[PDB]
Amino acid sequence: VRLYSCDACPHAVFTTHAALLAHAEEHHADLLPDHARLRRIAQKLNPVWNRALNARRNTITSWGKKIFHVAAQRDAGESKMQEAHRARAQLECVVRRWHDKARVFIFGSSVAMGVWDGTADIDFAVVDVDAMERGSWPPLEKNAVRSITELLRRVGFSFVNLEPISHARVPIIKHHASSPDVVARSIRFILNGPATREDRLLLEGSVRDAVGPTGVQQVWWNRTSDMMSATLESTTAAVRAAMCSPALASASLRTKVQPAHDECRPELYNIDFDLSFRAFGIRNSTLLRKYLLSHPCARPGAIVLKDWSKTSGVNNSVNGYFTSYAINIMWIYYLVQKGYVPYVDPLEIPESLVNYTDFDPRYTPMIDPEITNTEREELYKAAGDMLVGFFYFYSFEFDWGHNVISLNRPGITTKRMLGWHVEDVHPTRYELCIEDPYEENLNLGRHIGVTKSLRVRTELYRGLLSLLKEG
Ligand SMILES: O=c1ccn([C@@H]2O[C@H](COP(=O)(O)NP(=O)(O)OP(=O)(O)O)[C@@H](O)[C@H]2O)c(=O)[nH]1
Ligand SMILES: [Mg+2]
Ligand SMILES: [Zn+2]
Repeated sequence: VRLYSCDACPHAVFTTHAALLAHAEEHHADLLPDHARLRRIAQKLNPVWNRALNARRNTITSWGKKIFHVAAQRDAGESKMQEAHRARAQLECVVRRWHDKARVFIFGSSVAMGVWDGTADIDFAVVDVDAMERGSWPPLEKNAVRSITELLRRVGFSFVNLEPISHARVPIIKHHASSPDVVARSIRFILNGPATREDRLLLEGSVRDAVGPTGVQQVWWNRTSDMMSATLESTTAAVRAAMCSPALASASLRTKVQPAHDECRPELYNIDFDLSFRAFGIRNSTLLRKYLLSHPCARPGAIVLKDWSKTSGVNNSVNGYFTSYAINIMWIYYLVQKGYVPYVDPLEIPESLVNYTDFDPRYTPMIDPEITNTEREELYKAAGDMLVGFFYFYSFEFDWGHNVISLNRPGITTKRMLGWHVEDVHPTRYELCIEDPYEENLNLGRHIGVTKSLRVRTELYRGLLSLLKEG
C-alpha cells in the first residue's frame, strides 16, 4: 500500500493506482481528450490482432518502405560525414591552444546512427583523458566556456553565431551557423602597421611551422605590407594556420586573423554544434551505436520514432516529456525483449577513454548498397512489422504499472528492484519508468506524472492504429 498523487491538481491523493487513473480520466479529460476513445478502438483490435496484421499486411509493408525512405534522407553519404570529421579536427586545433592535452570527441546522433545529414547539430566533448583518469576533469567549466569562446572569436567566429552558456547546469558553448574550393582554405592576417622584410619572413615561418611542409600552398602580401594572405592545403590546415602565434621582430607589431571570405569558410564555421567538457555522452552514444547496428532495421526505426515522438509531443524534454535519447532506449528495449537484437551489457562499453579510437564517428550506410531487390523487400516487410510491434508492445504488452524499461539487465526490471515502486509525495515520478544505463537512480520519465503519462499512452495507441491504415 502507498500514496499516489495527481499531477494536474494539488489536492488529489489516493491509496490505489486504479483510483489515481480514474481520477485522471474523470477530472482531467481536458488534458487527455483522446485517451479513452483511442484506447477503446485499439482494444477492439486486440482480440483479432493476428487477423488485422494479416489483412493489413500490404499496408504494413508499405509503411516499411516509407520508413527506409525517411531513414535514407538522414544518410547524406560518407563525404558529408567527413565534413563533420574535419570540423572536429579544426575545433581540436582551437581548444589545444587553451589546454594542450584536451582532445575533441564527437558524440550524439552521428555516433549512434553512423550517418550525418549535414544539418543536425553535432555534439562535441572536449576532454583531457589523462586528467579524467586522475579524477581531475573537467576544470571549472564557466572559465573553460569563456576561454574557448574568446579563442573562437579570435580565429574569426562572430558573436552573432557564438552563444557561450557559462551559467547553465552544464556550461556549454552553442554555435548557431548562419545560412548562406581555394577561398574556404584561405586566411588573411591584418597587421596594425607595416611589416619589415624580417617581420614578413617571421609571420610566414609561423604559418609554415603550424601546418608543416605540405600545408602552405601560397602566401601573398598587399602593397603596404600590412596584410598577408595565405592559401593552405586544406580547410583544416587553414584553421591550424589561423591558430599560429606569430612572434614578429618589430616592437608592438600585432596581427588579427580570419578566413579570407565571410561566407565561404572551413567546416567548423558552417555547422550547428554544442561544445561541452564532460564525457558522459560518449559512453551513451557508443552503447546506442552497438545496439542500433545490430539489426538492419534498427536505425531506420529509431529515426522514424524520433520524428514521430516529436510531432506527437511525447518527445519534448523542456516540458518534462521524453528526450530523443529516451525514445531510443524504448525502441532498443523492445528490440531486446522481442529478440530482434542481442542484449549488450552497458558495462561492456568502457568508462575509460584511454583506448578510444573513434574520435571521428565511423560511417555506416543506412542500407547495404549491394543488396538485391528481394532482400530489400524483406527489409521493408520487417521494418513495418517491427514498428507496428513497437506500438503494440507498449500499448498492450509492456507492464507500465510494475516494470521498468531498462537495458541494465536482460530480463525484466521491476520498479521495486530500483526502489521506484513508491513515490516521495513536483515529485520525482515513477509512472512511466526508463532506467538510464549509466546514471543510477535516474528515471528518464521522472517529470511525467499521471495526466502526462496518459497523453503518452494516447500517442502510443494513435501510432498503433496509424500503421494499419493509409495514414
Ligand atoms: O538524458 C540524456 C540525453 C542525452 N544524452 C546524450 O546526448 C546525446 C544526444 O541526445 P539527444 O536527446 O539530444 N538526441 P539528438 O539526436 O541530438 O536529437 P534532438 O532531440 O534533436 O536533440 C545522447 O546520445 C547521449 O549521448 C544523455 O547522455 N542523457
Ligand atoms: Mg540533441
Ligand atoms: Zn487531479
